[PDB]
Amino acid sequence: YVNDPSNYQLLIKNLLFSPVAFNPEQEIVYANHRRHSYKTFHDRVRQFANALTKMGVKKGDTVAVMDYDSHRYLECYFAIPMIGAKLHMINVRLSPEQILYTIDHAEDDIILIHEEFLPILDQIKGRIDTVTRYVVLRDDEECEYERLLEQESTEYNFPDFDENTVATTFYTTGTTGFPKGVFFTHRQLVLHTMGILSTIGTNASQGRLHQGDIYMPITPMFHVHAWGLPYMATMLGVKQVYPGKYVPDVLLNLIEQEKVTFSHCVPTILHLLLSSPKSKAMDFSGWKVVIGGAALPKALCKSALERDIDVFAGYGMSETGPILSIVQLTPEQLELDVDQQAEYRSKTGKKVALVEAYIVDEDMNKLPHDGETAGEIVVRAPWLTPNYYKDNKNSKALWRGGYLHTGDVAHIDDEGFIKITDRVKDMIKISGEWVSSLELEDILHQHQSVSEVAVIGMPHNKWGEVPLALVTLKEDAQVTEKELLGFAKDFINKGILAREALLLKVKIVDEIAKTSVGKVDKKELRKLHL
Amino acid sequence: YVNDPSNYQLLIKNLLFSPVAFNPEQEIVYANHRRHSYKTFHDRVRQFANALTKMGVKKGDTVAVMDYDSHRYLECYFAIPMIGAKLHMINVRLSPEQILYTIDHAEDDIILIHEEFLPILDQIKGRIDTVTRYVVLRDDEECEYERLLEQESTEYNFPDFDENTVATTFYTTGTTGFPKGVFFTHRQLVLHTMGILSTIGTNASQGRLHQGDIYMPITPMFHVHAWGLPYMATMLGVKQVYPGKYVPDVLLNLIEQEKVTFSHCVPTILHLLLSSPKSKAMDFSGWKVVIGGAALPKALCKSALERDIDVFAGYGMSETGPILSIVQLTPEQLELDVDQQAEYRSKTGKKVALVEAYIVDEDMNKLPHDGETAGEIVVRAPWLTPNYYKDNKNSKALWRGGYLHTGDVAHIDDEGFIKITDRVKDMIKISGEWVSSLELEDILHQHQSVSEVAVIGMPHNKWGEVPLALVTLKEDAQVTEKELLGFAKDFINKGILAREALLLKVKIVDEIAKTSVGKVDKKELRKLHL
Amino acid sequence: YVNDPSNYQLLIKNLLFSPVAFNPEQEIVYANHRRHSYKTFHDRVRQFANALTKMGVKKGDTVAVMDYDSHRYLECYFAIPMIGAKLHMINVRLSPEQILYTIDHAEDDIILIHEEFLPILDQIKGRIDTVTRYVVLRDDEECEYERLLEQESTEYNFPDFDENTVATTFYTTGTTGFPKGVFFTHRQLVLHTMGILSTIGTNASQGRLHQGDIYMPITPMFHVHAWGLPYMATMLGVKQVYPGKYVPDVLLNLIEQEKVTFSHCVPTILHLLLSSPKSKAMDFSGWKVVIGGAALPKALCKSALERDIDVFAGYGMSETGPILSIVQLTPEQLELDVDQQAEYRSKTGKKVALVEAYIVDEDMNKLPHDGETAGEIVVRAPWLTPNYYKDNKNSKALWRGGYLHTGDVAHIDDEGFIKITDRVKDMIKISGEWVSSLELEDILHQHQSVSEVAVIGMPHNKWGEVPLALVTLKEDAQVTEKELLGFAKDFINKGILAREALLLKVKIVDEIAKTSVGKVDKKELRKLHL
Ligand SMILES: CCCCCCCCCC(=O)OP(=O)(O)OC[C@H]1O[C@@H](n2cnc3c(N)ncnc32)[C@H](O)[C@@H]1O
Ligand SMILES: CCCCCCCCCC(=O)OP(=O)(O)OC[C@H]1O[C@@H](n2cnc3c(N)ncnc32)[C@H](O)[C@@H]1O
Ligand SMILES: [C][C][C][C][C][C][C][C][C]/C([O])=O/P([O])(=O)O[C][C]1O[C](N2[C]=NC3=C2N=[C]N=C3[N])[C]([O])[C]1[O]
Ligand SMILES: [Mg+2]
Ligand SMILES: [Mg+2]
Ligand SMILES: [Mg+2]
Repeated sequence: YVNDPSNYQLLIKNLLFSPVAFNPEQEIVYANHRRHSYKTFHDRVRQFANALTKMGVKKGDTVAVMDYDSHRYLECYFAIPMIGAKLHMINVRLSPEQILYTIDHAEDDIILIHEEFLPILDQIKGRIDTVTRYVVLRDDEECEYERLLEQESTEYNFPDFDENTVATTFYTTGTTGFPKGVFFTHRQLVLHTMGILSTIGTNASQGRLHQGDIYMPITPMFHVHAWGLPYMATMLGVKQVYPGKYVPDVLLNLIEQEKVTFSHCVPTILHLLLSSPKSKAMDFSGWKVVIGGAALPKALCKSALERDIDVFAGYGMSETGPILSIVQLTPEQLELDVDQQAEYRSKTGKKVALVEAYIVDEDMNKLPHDGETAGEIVVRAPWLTPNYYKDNKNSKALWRGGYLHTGDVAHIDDEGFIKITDRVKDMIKISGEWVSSLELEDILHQHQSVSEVAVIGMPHNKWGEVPLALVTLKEDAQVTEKELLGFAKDFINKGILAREALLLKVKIVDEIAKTSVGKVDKKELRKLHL
Repeated sequence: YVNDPSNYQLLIKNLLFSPVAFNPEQEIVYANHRRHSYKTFHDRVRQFANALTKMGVKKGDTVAVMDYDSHRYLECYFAIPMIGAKLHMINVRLSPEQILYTIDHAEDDIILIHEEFLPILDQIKGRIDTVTRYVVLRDDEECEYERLLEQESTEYNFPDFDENTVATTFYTTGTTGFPKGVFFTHRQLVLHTMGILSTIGTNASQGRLHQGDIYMPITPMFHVHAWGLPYMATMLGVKQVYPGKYVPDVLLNLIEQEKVTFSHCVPTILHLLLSSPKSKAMDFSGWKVVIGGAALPKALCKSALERDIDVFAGYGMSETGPILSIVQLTPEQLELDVDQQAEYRSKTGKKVALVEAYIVDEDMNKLPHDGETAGEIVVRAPWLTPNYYKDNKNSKALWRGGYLHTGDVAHIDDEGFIKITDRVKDMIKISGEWVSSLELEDILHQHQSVSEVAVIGMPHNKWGEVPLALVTLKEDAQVTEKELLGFAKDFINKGILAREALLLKVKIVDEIAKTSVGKVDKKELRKLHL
Repeated sequence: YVNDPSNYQLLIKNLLFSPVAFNPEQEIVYANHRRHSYKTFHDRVRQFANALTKMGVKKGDTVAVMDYDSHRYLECYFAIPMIGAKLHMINVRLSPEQILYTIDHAEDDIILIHEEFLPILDQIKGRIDTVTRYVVLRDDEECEYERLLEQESTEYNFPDFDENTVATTFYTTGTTGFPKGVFFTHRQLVLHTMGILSTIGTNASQGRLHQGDIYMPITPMFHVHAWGLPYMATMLGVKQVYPGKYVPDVLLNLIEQEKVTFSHCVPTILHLLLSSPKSKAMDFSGWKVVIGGAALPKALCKSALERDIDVFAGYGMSETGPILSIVQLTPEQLELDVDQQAEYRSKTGKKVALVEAYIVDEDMNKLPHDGETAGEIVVRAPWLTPNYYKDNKNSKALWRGGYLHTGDVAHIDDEGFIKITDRVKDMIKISGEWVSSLELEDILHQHQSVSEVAVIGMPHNKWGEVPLALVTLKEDAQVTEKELLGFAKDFINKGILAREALLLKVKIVDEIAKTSVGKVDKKELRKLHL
């Protein structure tokens, strides 16, 4: 590489060795297994770089990781990109066939796999044929990664290369039939860290990530760089606690004993943490959690606020860095009551620094920013994937019209708060009046004996589409279609006709098909009804 | 320009239209003359862009500004770069000959000059011959800039171009004989804003610039983008107060009545503000000021702290963005007494995010980071000027060894605090024991009747250099050389011989030569002694 | 495209419109469904080109075909490449998951699928998301392809483009875990036709494909361009008979009534044809069949020769055009008895024109051409795939050492006859004496009650590998391990020890795992034993 010293390159090694703050005695904690200082963390990063160089990993190679949230994962976030290699984060929650597909598609040279994921590997090990070495990670002294690090020196000269070198890659499930690989460069990750650290932390009092915080991720580190927050916490030089495999009791004990103040997780994990018996006696006053990946229920947000938790929502996807918007409350909004604060904190959020967010129709006409007009979110940001890896048509559809298409339908109010209604694929085309399936699912989710609602929508001769609803019920507490229709009626707002009782046609279904991740697979549900 | 939508360009228009926060009703205040909202600010930026397009200003053209800190200056920080033109900030405090040299060297097409600077223009107007139009700025309704803006619409489509397009340029005096022009691109300014906003604001409690702050610059806006802070305040959407021509009473009244919480100025301006009679009855508890451009005296810092001012130091130069290091205090350091806090806050500061700072010798050997070992600061950062404009040899000397040479001699302690001792050109070469002139000047500055000290140093046969000192005295309170030598003796530490009484050879001088900026011109002083 | 008229491009349109011979009244026969002349064939090719242009198919697009051997398939061999599009031949015998993987990987825009394959499509239709239109092919008047052709004119101006434009693509199963896509350009297909037509046809009397022949493929047209023979037959302007879905009675009736003289099929199809009851009364004197895809048994060749069939073997793979070698007999060899002629005709064959064939070791040392020294066949030819589509490491392994690695172990005698022993992956590493698994399988296949033999080989402490054998037996005619060992003993030649009775360790297995194609999947068999 022709390195011009005056031509600065935005590299992850600048995130590590030129941080906002660096305390060499600040601790990196891996649950109850390991503790070491930031100086030891840098030494281990250099040792891992030396080991990767010894293992034959060159610039441009792909190193795959199948591990829980640990210090090893963080050492992989830095070391693997910082030597010019591509870090492939494998979603361990995918099916073994999907994991095999991602491994073959990315063509990983080295796989760092935790010993608990060995049963997954054994199902697909014979069909990989592209990985030259497997390193088995363990939470004890017999870890192969630790032994590899021990043989290496703590000195390494990390190279200078183009900031557009691909640093991380991972595959999102979506609805494409096969996982789609998105990739991010060193420049994109550095800009993501800078922009979000300029967005949060510069807030007045609420929702700050600052140098005095103690960081504990509860979002898997294979899930879009764990929302890019491990890089941010390292850049701030804060104390980082890594819980490993998620157990609610272990998570709560780590929060209590390590004085964790900043965390991030999906709403289900927050619900599990708040519903745990031992969380009742815990002090949550100093704990801040940001909820992303799914819509934060207002009831869950209110319950968290009643525990003095600074809970606020965020939004992003695998293609977008991920962070696109974070809920930031003005001091006037912080003076509101608990219900209004829960309403504001459950929003999709205001767009973060350097992000252009618009809601558009099918023709990309940039719908007006009212609190009721819903359209597809299209974004421009410094940390968007340019395309899907080794894909053309899906890549073209992703960036149609010069904007990245999120596939999410939302309305943005006058003050800039986004509120996601549902997905684009879930739109119910009742003539010209498109309605969201999620609002009807939420309406039906308040029934006396309802368990799960999944509104599909199937073609209709007159209205084009009518919202067919699937409802699962409590055991032995059977509810008929007519009772559900009566309950759904008389609610606020409706489509085209009265309260849509003639179109809802609810059907009781034994089970709802779900993807490997856990979201409802409406594509499979359409097979059973149309 | 071939604009690839997925290839994001770091542009100032993204700073303006994609901020961290944007309150359309937030006010931009120009002292007691004008107030308007952020929406009006954006409308005026677009109107100014339209006017510049009408005036024939194309991409690559240079527009010069000779104005005080005003809303017009901010509208120039955005509009002029955001249309692809180069913003030339003219140092109005330079001599008219130097200003003429800078205007001719930069080849400005349009000059926006305040009516108070017209006497300066009239001395050099006949020798410019390169400016096609002069726009006279006034603080009333007869301002030509306001009339030009009034004729234009509030709609403009700002172009997309390479992020490496030069956005701002200005000339530093230095010691080169002629002013040297440094320039910064859109990418460099955006990265400066992002990095410093990640550095300050993410601090725990002390020295924060956050979205709830009220911003008032007391650093001239032609001085290295006013330290880049107007961009940062606009990016945060905070209330901005612009004082115009600096008057201590006006500044204090603006601080009191506009509830200013964040400011920045040179130490002399802070001393003037604290020494003003009306500052005694003012409440300074909520006011944060960062002191740059010169070393902050410990006594001044202590006096500011005794007024409950969150005062801390920063460091930079025209070539470096400018911000390279800012004093950030850990919570342990905030618990110290007033004297220790003043000692820590008066440091040069810890290097800011994405900045590599090293102290090196004449051979660039990266001296160890002890609290006593002094060397020249060499820096790498995303916001450094690549060279001097239309210069080769000085540009080569600036980036010698692959690092930007600051010309400042400093020691960096173990925890990362930089402490500038003096300039490289001011080094006294007493054999192998180089000593700083500023420490001797400070020692002699505590005399009973001393007024100003300027240690030069002239060649010596035995020791190579010996610290010749020039001392100015109080009127009619004459002090001889021997008395000054006796006072300077018996102080802590010395060079090569006892207390350097045989080498100091103090001489009483009527006046000390100073540059147009106001700093001591030791080059002229050398003419009178060697 | 910058078409220089003097710079001739080797295009398939030159194969069609500049043939060796062109009789406009020569017939193209699709079994008992359709008959039309060569003039009608050209008109239908131009109509199909017009329809594809109307359907939005541009140069570089991929059109997939799921059809039996028909006139429609041939019209696809010409029309789709001749307009600059890529013809994707889908192996309809693969599993639906593999077919879906190939469709997604190739990113087909249009799929021409026979109505009999609609059940396969319905299993994977929801997960394709990349195909814009499906054309359903039928053997009657309601065929969508025929209706599309009827709407178009018979005039088309086929473009001139680079001869290196990719014309055809298809996916081979192999042992890579996922199907690997190979592709061939217009130049490669034209050169394949020219070279093989120079190889066969220029033979003196035996094994000729000449202008007086009548052609009927019994090799699927998705299997490596049906061995490139449809192009050759079209280039010769011979009468072509296409049987559609393979039925032995239909095939024999077509051979008898259409006077078919040249055919090609796998050995299993030839065995089925010869074992059919109605083949006994048929006259096979004028019928020539070339057997490829698998080793031709000597017994089957002798049985075919006893029916006066000019049967000879050929060799190739999906990566190599496919044709690499064809059995061509000298007039002296044609005078030999039936047994010697069967021995010669069952060979892998002599390398065809413009093909470099070598047998090499693991270090690529070009083993000598003796009739006993076995090594891996590595080839250079004008019609080899340069790499696997969207693959790097498998592509690198394919062309390791500057030669295409066939993966087949063979010995080449002094006169140039190749004889494949087994695959490279099937090599038994008994110390330095590697032995072929297929020879042991053939030895054990002569047992009194044996049905299927699959020698795997599992690691051994002393000899590295020992030939573990799996044997399936006739129903209720159980045979023990010791009896099989006794039968296998006393045969000609052996490895390292006596007759390898101490290492064979035969095990009786209920069933042998097989791939979707039908070959033995020794990778799955290794899972059950090591
Ligand atoms: C938020 C933090 C703001 C602090 C940045 C201040 C930048 C000031 C740039 C400036 O004055 O530039 P010039 O080229 O005119 O002068 C550069 C020289 O000024 C001296 N300097 C600057 N800051 C200093 C501190 N904090 N202490 C001691 N000396 C300082 C240096 O000689 C520099 O080379
Ligand atoms: C006019 C002459 C026509 C003969 C060409 C036949 C080409 C068949 C291509 C094929 O079957 O390809 P695949 O990738 O599916 O399989 C390739 C592997 O098949 C085995 N093979 C092919 N021909 C063989 C003969 N004649 N004898 C023994 N084995 C054969 C090889 O393992 C090959 O790698
Ligand atoms: C700090 C801040 C943080 C936040 C961020 C988060 C991110 C996440 C990502 C994910 O999850 O991804 P994927 O897997 O691809 O997915 C995507 C999707 O999801 C959803 N979401 C998200 N987020 C949210 C949602 N919803 C609602 N709400 C919210 N917040 C959508 O659909 C997308 O697309
Ligand atoms: Mg996604
Ligand atoms: Mg300077
Ligand atoms: Mg093959």
